[PDB]
Amino acid sequence: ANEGSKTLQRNRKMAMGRKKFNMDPKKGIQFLVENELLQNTPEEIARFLYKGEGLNKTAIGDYLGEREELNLAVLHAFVDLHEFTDLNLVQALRQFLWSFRLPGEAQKIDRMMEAFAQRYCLCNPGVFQSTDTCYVLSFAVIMLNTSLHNPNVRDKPGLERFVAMNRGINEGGDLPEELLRNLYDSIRNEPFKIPE
Repeated sequence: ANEGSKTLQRNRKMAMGRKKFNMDPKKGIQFLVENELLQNTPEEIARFLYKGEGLNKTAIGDYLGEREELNLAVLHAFVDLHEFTDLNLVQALRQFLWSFRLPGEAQKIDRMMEAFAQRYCLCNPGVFQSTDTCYVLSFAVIMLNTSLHNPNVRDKPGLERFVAMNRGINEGGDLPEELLRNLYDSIRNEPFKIPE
């Protein structure tokens, strides 16, 4: 009756909500929330982003990286959706970066990678003694990926160099070379793939 008719309109409005989001994230979410298609909670918005169905990955990245209190709360709920226990850093990063595309702005990326590092360290408490180590190492992996796989960059970091640039970041000590090698191999053999 009404329910069937209601479900139809809801589904189409949902689709519209998705198109609106892809144009302007905050507007999409507001349309969805106001039409009771989505609860306006950090957890439920994050789940929506995590599922990602019909969502432009650049848009998701844009939303998650905003300064606003809710966007920050969504970002933390979003990374909390990820279970990184016993994944190595590259595997964890790979999964995290599949669900969005990084925003251009430095401040936005910062908040996103900081949320990632906190979650990874929480999921793997023995591994790092600080989120700083995780953060910096995550960007070393991202740079190595880019360094390796961008034509413009003309001398590839070899394993020896990679190990070298990361000295001292493990609370004044180094990372186990074996860890650095695993990361290096992981990235060389399966490079990060831009999200589709």
